[PDB]
Amino acid sequence: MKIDILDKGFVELVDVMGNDLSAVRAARVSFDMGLKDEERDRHLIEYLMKHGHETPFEHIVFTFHVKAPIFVARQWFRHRIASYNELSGRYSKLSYEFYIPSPERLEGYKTTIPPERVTEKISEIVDKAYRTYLELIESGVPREVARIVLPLNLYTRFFWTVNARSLMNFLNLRADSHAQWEIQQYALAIARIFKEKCPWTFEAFLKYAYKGDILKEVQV
Amino acid sequence: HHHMKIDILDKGFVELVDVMGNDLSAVRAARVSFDMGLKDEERDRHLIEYLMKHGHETPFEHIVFTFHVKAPIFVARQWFRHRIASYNELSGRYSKLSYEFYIPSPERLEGYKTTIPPERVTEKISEIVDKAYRTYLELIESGVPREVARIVLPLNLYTRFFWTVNARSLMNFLNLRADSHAQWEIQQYALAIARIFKEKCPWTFEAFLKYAYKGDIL
Amino acid sequence: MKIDILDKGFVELVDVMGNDLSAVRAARVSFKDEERDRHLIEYLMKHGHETPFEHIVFTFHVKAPIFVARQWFRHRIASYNELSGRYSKLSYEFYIPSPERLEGYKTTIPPERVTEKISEIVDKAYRTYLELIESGVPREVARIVLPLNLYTRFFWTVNARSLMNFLNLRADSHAQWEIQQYALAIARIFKEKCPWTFEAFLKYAYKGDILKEV
Amino acid sequence: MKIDILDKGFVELVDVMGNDLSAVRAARVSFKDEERDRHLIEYLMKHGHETPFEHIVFTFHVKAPIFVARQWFRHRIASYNELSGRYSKLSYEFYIPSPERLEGYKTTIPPERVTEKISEIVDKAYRTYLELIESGVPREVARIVLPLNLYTRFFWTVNARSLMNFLNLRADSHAQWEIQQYALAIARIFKEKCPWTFEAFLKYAYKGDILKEVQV
Ligand SMILES: O=c1[nH]c(=O)n([C@H]2C[C@H](O)[C@@H](COP(=O)(O)O)O2)cc1F
Ligand SMILES: O=c1[nH]c(=O)n([C@H]2C[C@H](O)[C@@H](COP(=O)(O)O)O2)cc1F
Ligand SMILES: O=c1[nH]c(=O)n([C@H]2C[C@H](O)[C@@H](COP(=O)(O)O)O2)cc1F
Ligand SMILES: O=c1[nH]c(=O)n([C@H]2C[C@H](O)[C@@H](COP(=O)(O)O)O2)cc1F
Repeated sequence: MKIDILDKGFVELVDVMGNDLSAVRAARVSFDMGLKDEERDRHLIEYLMKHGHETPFEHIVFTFHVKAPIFVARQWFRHRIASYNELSGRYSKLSYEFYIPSPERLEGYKTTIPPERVTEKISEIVDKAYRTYLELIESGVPREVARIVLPLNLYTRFFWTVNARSLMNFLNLRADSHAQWEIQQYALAIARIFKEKCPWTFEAFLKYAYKGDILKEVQV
Repeated sequence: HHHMKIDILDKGFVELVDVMGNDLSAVRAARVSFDMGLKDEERDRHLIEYLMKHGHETPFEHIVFTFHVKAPIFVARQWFRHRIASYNELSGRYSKLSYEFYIPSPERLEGYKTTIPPERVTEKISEIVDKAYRTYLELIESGVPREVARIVLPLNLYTRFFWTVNARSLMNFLNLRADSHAQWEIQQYALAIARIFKEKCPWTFEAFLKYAYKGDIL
Repeated sequence: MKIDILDKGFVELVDVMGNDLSAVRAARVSFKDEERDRHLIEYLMKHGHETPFEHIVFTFHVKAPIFVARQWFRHRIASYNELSGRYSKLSYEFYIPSPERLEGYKTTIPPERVTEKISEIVDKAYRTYLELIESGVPREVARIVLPLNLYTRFFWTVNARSLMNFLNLRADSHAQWEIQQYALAIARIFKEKCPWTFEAFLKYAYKGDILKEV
Repeated sequence: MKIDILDKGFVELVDVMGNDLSAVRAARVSFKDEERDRHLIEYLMKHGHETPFEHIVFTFHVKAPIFVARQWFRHRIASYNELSGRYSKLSYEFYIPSPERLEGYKTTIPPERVTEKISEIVDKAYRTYLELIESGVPREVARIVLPLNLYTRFFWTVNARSLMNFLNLRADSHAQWEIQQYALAIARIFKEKCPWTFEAFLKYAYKGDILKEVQV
């Protein structure tokens, strides 16, 4: 499962541990019980969600491989209850890959210049900065220092391991109109994968705990 | 990474319920920083020892385990102090607890010259435990709320819980519990955890024991 | 500031860093007068912006029964240091519920009688403990016969945001009555040190019930 | 206490709870005696008993380039609040390495030339940013053309234990030079408020190299 986001980004599911039944089992232990039947365990997940019993969902875990603009990764990395490993700018020569907003991105705003022109000015800086970047490196300048001229729309990559509860906290904040449109798109891809792996939890989440808005109108 | 079970103490156990990833999971995560991926067994295994040597612990957070543990409360209280993990435990306020208590064996006193025979100690612990539990059943039978009746049950009462923890946090756990300074009872559980860890992540475990393990019993 | 809880417990403030203004200042980095500042706090509280409150921290000294502490310690976003039963000799102090504790419940055994059976078990258990210790049994082993109502003490450092999460879960009728009592005390001290943040909490974020009543 | 770092940054102490005795009170779980207390602090540090130190907490106000903040924010056991490029118009403040930053490296061009090149692109990027803003382009979007050396500001609340882990990782020759500088400033303030913990830290637990060199 690899979903393309923006012009060169993506969200890819690397691994997963457990499913909806992992949470049912975890929660049953409190009552010294185990699993029962579909409509029973399905009903439990709904009960847990509607009453704020979040811990059982911590037993479901995902590992994603994500490609995204640094300005997006900076917001993303603010989520502390998860694990990260990202491409290093001091240890690797960075690739010429930047997020160039589509002209449609400015749709809904009165601008003095045409969207196409905006798109042009951004690319201009990008090409100029990257050119400066390579020149510095070829001149013997350390990579960790040369990359400081690169803009925030530069694409980075990282692995993200997070449990289902933290993932839902993530969705409440990023799968929402108040978050920047760009990370909203990534949150959609995360939600789609989460739905595929934990349908019962996802549904119960949208129905009883989700606090954002976009997931109620969009599909998957 | 599907199933294993080890019995601890007289009625306890550590059972592996699930696992996500393996040694290569850490290799992949670490390589991303250099914009690379997996290489060969030789180079990849070399990286794991390299990470361990210089204390690059983040890559190992991508390896996750879920255990199902049965242990006495005094052990659980020590265990639960490890904050970077997830738990769900049997509830004394919601369910009727069973007559299961950890009774130390006479050998648990080996090295300690006691006034009364060790067997005597074992017997006296069983006695108090039996009395407390009978009082518990009596209060429950008489309508006393479960959450109140259980307060008379002793610390060696067995409890059960699910524990999800990543490899990095697991190694932190072993540095502290797989050590002669930790209480013997929890050392036993730590040894079982180490056995399952070793089985699921040979390279990581081996590198851990050789370059990072701080304890003295593994 | 100290508050007695149950029959022999307590919660006392040891230290605190910051106040309502600490949250205002931290949130002001993203982008005054009492009016504008307090309005900001209600604004942050209203919209779920919890991070600014993490810059206010408390340290409590708590005395409570182990069964209460076991629930309390499940709150991971905080720091703890508790008395050790394997290193020090344990004191003869247990929580004996008052007869009023079983109020509302129709029990075959009179509430006063229930209270007595608990004290009885506690007494016998503690004697066995001392008996074992004097026989040469190490403390870490002898203490396993002691009941869950044994009192313990610990230091608790927690930020305002985490404290509010604690109040949502423990200052509620669903939580066991015993810990509800401690949560009330915790809330009282929080109110004293952070009135604006506290008022805004009850008004827009607090999910429990008892703080709206008591 | 405010220490300047790099060319336009700084580390400033906003608040602090407790001192060395706070870890002592916590470890004993009670409530003085310098000899005893200091000995205990050393004992704890020597045998890996770090929890008592979580009871000492600092709040800093930091100004640093984004590439530095991105490394800094990787420290999860702490609290942050940072200036937002989505809601605020950003100021023309960037970190321009001095020619001295590249002394010790064989470059095919004079260090001053690297300074000029970095500053030129920075200047062009900012001008575009301003033109985009004036044009009505949203801030959250207009700022994506701004380079990684843009200065940001944030409040950082962290306990002494977590602060020591930060020092271990950042106050070390392996960490990028720029964050090393911030780590030194953090250490000085820490040493100022908790002299006993700091000395015990360097003596028994500190894993980095630089702090045993440059004093305070
Ligand atoms: O929607 C937002 N999400 C987010 O995570 N930040 C955090 C990320 C970073 O630490 C700092 C600056 O963010 P930005 O420039 O994107 O506004 O605040 C800010 C926002 F406005
Ligand atoms: O010394 C380093 N410190 C650090 O915190 N990172 C993290 C920060 C970020 O999440 C990603 C890219 O860092 P950078 O481009 O500065 O190398 O890895 C990388 C290093 F090499
Ligand atoms: O080896 C130990 N491990 C541990 O986790 N504690 C913590 C657990 C509990 O929260 C409190 C009292 O522990 P105990 O009575 O087992 O000594 O301190 C204490 C020890 F001595
Ligand atoms: O209201 C509760 N609060 C709580 O923190 N637990 C946790 C504490 C402990 O880890 C385990 C057993 O709790 P208890 O026996 O008090 O029900 O579950 C359980 C409850 F029912």
